[PDB]
Amino acid sequence: SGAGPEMVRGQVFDVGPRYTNLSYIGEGAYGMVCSAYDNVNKVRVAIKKISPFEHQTYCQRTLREIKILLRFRHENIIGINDIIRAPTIEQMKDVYIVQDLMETDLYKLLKTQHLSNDHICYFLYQILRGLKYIHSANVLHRDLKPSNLLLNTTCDLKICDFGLARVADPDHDHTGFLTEYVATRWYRAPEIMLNSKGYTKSIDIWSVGCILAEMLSNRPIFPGKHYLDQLNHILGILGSPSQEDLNCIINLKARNYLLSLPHKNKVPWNRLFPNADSKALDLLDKMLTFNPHKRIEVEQALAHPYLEQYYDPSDEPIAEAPFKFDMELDDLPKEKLKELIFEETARFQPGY
Ligand SMILES: CC[C@H](C)Cc1nnc2cc(-c3ccnc(Nc4ccnn4C)n3)ccn12
Repeated sequence: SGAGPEMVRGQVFDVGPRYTNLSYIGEGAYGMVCSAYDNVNKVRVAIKKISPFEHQTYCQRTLREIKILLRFRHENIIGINDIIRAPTIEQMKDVYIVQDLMETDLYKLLKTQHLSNDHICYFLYQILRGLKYIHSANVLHRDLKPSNLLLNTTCDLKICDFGLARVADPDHDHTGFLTEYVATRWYRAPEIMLNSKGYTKSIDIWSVGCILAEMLSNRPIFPGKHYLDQLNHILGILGSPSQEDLNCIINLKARNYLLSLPHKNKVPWNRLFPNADSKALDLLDKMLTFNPHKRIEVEQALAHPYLEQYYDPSDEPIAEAPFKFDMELDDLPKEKLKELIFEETARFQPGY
């Protein structure tokens, strides 16, 4: 057994001596997740190494995920057990977020399993149960997809990866102030392309719609081959937008773009999903609604007939202290965000 830090696929995981036996789970552009063993609590954990400090955007995404998840406690949202980083800011090159280990994710499960309607129904209920809490906190997740839905054999489901999440205080108009090119391509609402700085939390409902379609068929519904291809896939099934929906698009340049497209008819849902529950296809239609204002909201989605076996507002917590603009003060130099990340994580340090 080496004395130095363990290393997974070339990435040092300086998490010893409490956390050992690291195993690769997955990775992103500036981070890697491994499973590990907590020798102090005698439990299996997942550890998310983030290395963001060279770029302001990565620092913003690290700070947000930490601040939001530390302030969240909900059965359908992954919690933070512990955060590891260096004792001084000059030494801190990485941050390690420790979470309870989940057995798999929905992306992996769908590679090997055709889900029963009951499993689809229960997974969908739980996604929306957690989303209800998220939206009640004035948070947008902005990256819901199968690989961010964690699953246990008991069918417990937890949403993870809040790196793309952010607060939008509804006392302020965020139109024109939101980041473009959010979400993962196949799961992007049309307005992320057509209203790239002025979308709302209804993009999360669009993503959930895409996830439901994927549970129904084990394949992505809108597998765009590149950024501009994505809208074409969406319209290829929804059909060309109605004049009404078109005339709701405030960005003239985007409206003219849509007028310039050849007309596509709508593909009926039961043609794509001929074996699906009719109730499930109705909720899918409401979630994959082109117009973001007519698109169903999370509470109405929970109240939909498809989910009536589970819908229970008395057992569906919401945020007791919804987030406000103080959680949005991060348009700052990456050197200053590094200080804020150091301060948010000090509560896990010896001393403090
Ligand atoms: C580098 C960031 C990455 C791309 C996205 C991301 N961000 N936060 C998380 C948290 C987990 C996680 C947590 C707990 N348990 C498992 N378990 C699991 C999932 C699949 N297999 N296994 C064993 N994962 C996973 C991914 N995550």
